[PDB]
Amino acid sequence: AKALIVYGSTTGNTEYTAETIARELADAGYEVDSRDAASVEAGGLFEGFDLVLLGCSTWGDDSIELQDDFIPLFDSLEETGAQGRKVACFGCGDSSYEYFCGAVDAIEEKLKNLGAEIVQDGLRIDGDPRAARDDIVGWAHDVRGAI
Ligand SMILES: Cc1cc2nc3c(=O)[nH]c(=O)nc-3n(C[C@H](O)[C@H](O)[C@H](O)COP(=O)(O)O)c2cc1C
Repeated sequence: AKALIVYGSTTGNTEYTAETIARELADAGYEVDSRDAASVEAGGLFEGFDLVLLGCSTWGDDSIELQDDFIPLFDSLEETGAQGRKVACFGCGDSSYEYFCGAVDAIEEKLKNLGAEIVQDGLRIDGDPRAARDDIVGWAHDVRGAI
């Protein structure tokens, strides 16, 4: 399996999360490409992968705002080759906000409309992901077992 992990992270939390998932798929024998959203170009980005994992933190407080580097990508999602692709989403947030990881929910909804296949319910981390490392390892294992 070739897996691509694309993340948006402003304070490094979602990035730490992505690195952790990368390592677990890599340890498992997958070939893993991990890229910060700041640096990708959307056209045909998902072509050639068996699994695509998209990570993004939630901002805005009063409304949902995706992490900044991720916006350009989200906007161009239909140009990715997501139709019929196996995907799963993850993200960091804080449950004291009214839309707790709303970024995850928007990205899943859009992926569904494009015809991607969501292989597992998204990983929504509340707080410091270093305190939820077992939950992240756990999710990475359930995704592998679903493709
Ligand atoms: C000003 C502000 C607004 C935030 N707004 C939201 C929000 O609407 N929903 C949410 O779940 N988390 C929200 N969070 C918390 C971040 O998503 C959380 O800190 C996450 O760990 C940051 O991830 P990152 O470093 O990868 O960008 C906010 C944080 C700040 C400081």
